[PDB]
Amino acid sequence: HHHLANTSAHDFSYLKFVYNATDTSLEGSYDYIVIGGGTSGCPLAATLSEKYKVLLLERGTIATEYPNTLTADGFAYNLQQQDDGKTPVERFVSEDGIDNVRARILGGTTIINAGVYARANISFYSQTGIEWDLDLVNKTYEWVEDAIVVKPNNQSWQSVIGEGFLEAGILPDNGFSLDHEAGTRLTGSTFDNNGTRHAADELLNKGDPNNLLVAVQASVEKILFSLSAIGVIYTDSDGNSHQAFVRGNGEVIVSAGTIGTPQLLLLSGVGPESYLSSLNITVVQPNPYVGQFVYDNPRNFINILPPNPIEASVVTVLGIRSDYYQVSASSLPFSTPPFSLFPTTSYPLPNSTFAHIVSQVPGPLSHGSVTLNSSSDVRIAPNIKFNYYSNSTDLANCVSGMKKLGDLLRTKALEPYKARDVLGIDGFNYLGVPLPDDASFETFCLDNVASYWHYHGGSLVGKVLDDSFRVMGIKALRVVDASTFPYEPNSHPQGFYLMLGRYVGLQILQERSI
Ligand SMILES: Cc1cc2nc3c(=O)[nH]c(=O)nc-3n(C[C@H](O)[C@H](O)[C@H](O)COP(=O)(O)OP(=O)(O)OC[C@H]3O[C@@H](n4cnc5c(N)ncnc54)[C@H](O)[C@@H]3O)c2cc1C
Ligand SMILES: *[C@@H]1O[C@H](CO)[C@@H](O)[C@H](O)[C@H]1NC(C)=O
Ligand SMILES: *[C@@H]1O[C@H](CO)[C@@H](O)[C@H](O)[C@H]1NC(C)=O
Ligand SMILES: *[C@@H]1O[C@H](CO)[C@@H](O)[C@H](O)[C@H]1NC(C)=O
Ligand SMILES: *[C@@H]1O[C@H](CO)[C@@H](O)[C@H](O)[C@H]1NC(C)=O
Ligand SMILES: *[C@@H]1O[C@H](CO)[C@@H](O)[C@H](O)[C@H]1NC(C)=O
Ligand SMILES: *[C@@H]1O[C@H](CO)[C@@H](O)[C@H](O)[C@H]1NC(C)=O
Ligand SMILES: C[C@H]1OCc2cc(C=O)ccc2O1
Repeated sequence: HHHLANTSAHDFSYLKFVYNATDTSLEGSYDYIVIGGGTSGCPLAATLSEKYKVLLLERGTIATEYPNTLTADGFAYNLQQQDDGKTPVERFVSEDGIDNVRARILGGTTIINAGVYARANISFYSQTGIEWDLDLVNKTYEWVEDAIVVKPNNQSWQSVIGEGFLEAGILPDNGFSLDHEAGTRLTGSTFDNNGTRHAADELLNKGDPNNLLVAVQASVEKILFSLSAIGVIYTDSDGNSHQAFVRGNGEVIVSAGTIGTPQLLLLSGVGPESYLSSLNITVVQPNPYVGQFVYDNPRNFINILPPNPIEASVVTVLGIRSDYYQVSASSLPFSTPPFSLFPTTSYPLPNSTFAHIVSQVPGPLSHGSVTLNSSSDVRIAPNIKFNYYSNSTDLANCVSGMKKLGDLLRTKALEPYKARDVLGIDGFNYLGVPLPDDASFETFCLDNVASYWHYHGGSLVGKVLDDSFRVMGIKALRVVDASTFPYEPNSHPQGFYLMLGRYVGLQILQERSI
């Protein structure tokens, strides 16, 4: 861990090659166009820019416009803030009725997220069947980690929860480790030890400033085709249209996220033939899987209200089993809810410091889809449905996770945070529904599910893409973001998708060097 980032201010040096999409002089030909300045898209664009002329198009603005994105303390503020169409948090509600958010900002979800950093479970690579260059994967993790990842300092709540996971039998003790492994560990964070957020936008500082151009408030509406992708149409904040193209052996990559990538493919006539024909969208490339296999790992939780104040913390201490991944954060109270922290706006608000104690279902096996709400306007959010707990294996895994949270609440570690010194976990004061017979745990899992925010899928490798992230049947078109896999790489996937953007950039540059 010689290589990890130090405490430092958020590096906005890259703003020297960031322009308003209102600038028509950005229109023209590039070697690469990357759609979406987010978790995968920023490192992808930085990496291609080492050798080639790159245009990165981001629909949001720069994070300096929203300073509460740049500190650990600001996390809740960005979710509390009303969505006016400009804000870094975009609010949505799945058709399941569960409140959710996605990013709208240069840096993508790494600018608004909970900062937890992990590398992929090392069994993930073989599970995919992709011929990964594993040495290069690890060099690329170090490239990300040297820029924006730290070893967290001690936080009293994270240390309580770590002792509790160990006492609850989530073994072994892995100490400090970036790796997704069974047991309890301190992992990395993209918040530094002064609370400064570091993010994917900082990876643009690794780009060649003579080769990389970024347009912000660039809403990419259509991929243009020859069958080859040739370019994009994008609109600016004033509503005017702009075109950009790729040249020679160049490519368009879609990095618009689980929601934005399938949406743009569909709008561009890449998607299921009967569905697109039903909307009178001319089919450029029939593929029955665009917007299919869309996943949201369940979050289930209790909230305890200790009788004495607890210090607020960012999540750094993870409890990992194959069937559930658990963490806890401690928070100040609030009178405005952070949107999607609880599954609906109609949720009791805490009046005192509280601990959010959570469990994540792996996979999940339940899936849904993304469909268009507008056949024309990319600023109109698509419909999304996850079908939480439609697969009974997911419900069984939540039962196991909820019993383990019961074990955690029974530990000597957590005993001092009880309101009453009674033998039972009814000694805790709860915000919302306390833990409750498999049927009671089943009801609790179904009724109180929230989003883990780790949604993925909709443009899967093996369905829409080949093992090189190419859209099947289309030249010069790739997708690189969380739309690409039907299972998590680990409990906290930002690390994997930061790595993936640069990795695929390197694979593109290698493919082309021959
Ligand atoms: C609140 C929250 C907390 C999280 N906490 C953690 C955590 O602590 N650790 C962790 O590992 N994971 C966390 N995650 C998940 C993780 O951050 C995401 O899964 C990951 O960042 C997704 O990366 P992506 O590149 O697929 O998407 P994004 O990073 O969202 O990138 C997509 C980008 O495309 C842009 N865009 C979309 N459509 C268009 C268009 N048509 N034209 C132009 N631009 C477009 C978007 O504005 C966005 O910037 C969290 C998620 C959320 C929402
Ligand atoms: C782009 O320019 C317009 C005026 O033409 C302005 O309203 C908008 O804020 C600018 N956006 C950014 C990201 O600078
Ligand atoms: C990659 O690094 C991981 C730890 O994250 C290590 O377990 C593994 O052996 C490394 N693999 C290779 C190919 O070096
Ligand atoms: C598609 O267009 C045809 C006209 O060619 C029309 O009959 C039909 O209603 C249209 N469907 C939609 C959904 O626009
Ligand atoms: C590691 O990933 C594999 C999937 O290939 C999965 O079977 C296993 O449950 C994971 N291990 C942990 C501890 O999450
Ligand atoms: C579009 O979204 C609205 C508002 O959420 C929804 O209720 C409506 O049914 C959707 N329309 C289509 C065509 O999906
Ligand atoms: C759950 O998913 C698994 C594997 O994807 C599959 O075996 C089974 O068909 C699914 N069960 C349900 C209820 O859909
Ligand atoms: C487990 C974790 O999930 C996120 C989270 C956010 C807040 C707001 O600060 C507070 C607590 C919290 O707990």
